[PDB]
Amino acid sequence: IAQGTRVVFPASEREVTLRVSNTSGTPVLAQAWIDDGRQDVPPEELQVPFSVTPAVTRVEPNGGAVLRIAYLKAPLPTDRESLFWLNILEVPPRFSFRSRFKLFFRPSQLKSVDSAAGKLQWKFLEVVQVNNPTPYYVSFASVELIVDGRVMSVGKGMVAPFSTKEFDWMEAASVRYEVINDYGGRNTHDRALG
Repeated sequence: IAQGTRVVFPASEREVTLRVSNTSGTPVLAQAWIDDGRQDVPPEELQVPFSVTPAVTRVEPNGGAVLRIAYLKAPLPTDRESLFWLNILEVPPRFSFRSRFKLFFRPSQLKSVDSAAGKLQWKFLEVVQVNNPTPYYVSFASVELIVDGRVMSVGKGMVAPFSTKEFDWMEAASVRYEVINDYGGRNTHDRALG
């Protein structure tokens, strides 16, 4: 269901499409909606500047539907990505299953996402910290401390533009981390700890 692991929404566009596949042998209804990180309130009341058409869709057995995401020109930061969430709920019966994808609104002048993961700087607090001095979210599939080949896994996550993230778990450590690109692929980086 969806391929698709994230949506990049470039400021120059009025809309972007997305495929959702029904891999099973029965029709399912797919409901789609966007929120701004709050999942605990009726979506309409958040007035996020995105709509998803159609909001509810039948998806054929071994088939796929196309969802359409449209931006309503609204004041969002101009110097950094904004983060929204696409939800897809399968009401497939009938119980039902719910998916949640990152949506990155990306201002036009931001052309260097591919360089971002490599400008992160790292340091110990005990407990380690990454500083993201860039305009882009950086999503980690894995972060690891390494000492003479010994791997100590500290978790995955995401660091927001112009922010710091802390990872918790000595010594001559290096950090190795993998990040998810715009297309769901992964790239890796090693760095020393400050």
